Amino acid sequence: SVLQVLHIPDERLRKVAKPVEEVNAEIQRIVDDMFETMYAEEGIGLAATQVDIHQRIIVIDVSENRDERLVLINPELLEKSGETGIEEGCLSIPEQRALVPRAEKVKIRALDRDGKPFELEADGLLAICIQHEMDHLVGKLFMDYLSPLKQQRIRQKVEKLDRLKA
Ligand SMILES: OCN(O)CCCc1ccccc1
Ligand code: NI
Repeated sequence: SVLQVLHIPDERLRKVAKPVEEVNAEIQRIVDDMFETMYAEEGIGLAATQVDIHQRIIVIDVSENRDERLVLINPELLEKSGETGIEEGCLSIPEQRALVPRAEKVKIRALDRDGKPFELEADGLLAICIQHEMDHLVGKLFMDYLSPLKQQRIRQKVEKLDRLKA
C-alpha cells in the first residue's frame, strides 16, 4: 500500500519515534509500504515519522537503478567524522532543496528487515541520507538548519503547492 506523506507545517513531524520492540510481520508490512511509498514519490529515503508511524524505522535506496533496498530499524550512530553538504530534498518539504551541514562519514548499527543486527560504514550520499533520515526520527527537518527567512520562504512554497494540489 502507498501511504500519505506528511508535509510541513504538520506538528506530527516533530514527534520523537520510539524504538521498534520486535521486527515481526506487522513491522515488515510497514517497511514494505514505506518502500512502495518512497518509490512512488521518487525519493531515496523515508522515515516512519513521515507517514505518521512513530517508530524507529527507515527505508533507503540510493542506487541508480532503484533496486537496492536498505532497511534501518532502531539505527544507532556509533561513529562519525568530517563534514559535508549537498542540496537535500525531502518528501515532507515537497520540491524544495537546500544544503545543510552533515558529517561526511558515519558508522551505524541497526536491525534489517528480518530483525538481524548489522553494522554499516557509509560515506558520500548514503551517509548524508542516513543522517537526514535519522533526524526525522527525532523530529528534525533539514529546513531547521536554515535561517528564519529561508525557512519562511520554504514554508510558503510548500503551502502554495499543497494549495494547488487541493
Ligand atoms: O525523508 C526523506 N525523503 O522524504 C526523500 C529524500 C531524502 C534526501 C534527498 C536528498 C539528499 C538527502 C536525503
Ligand atoms: Ni526527509
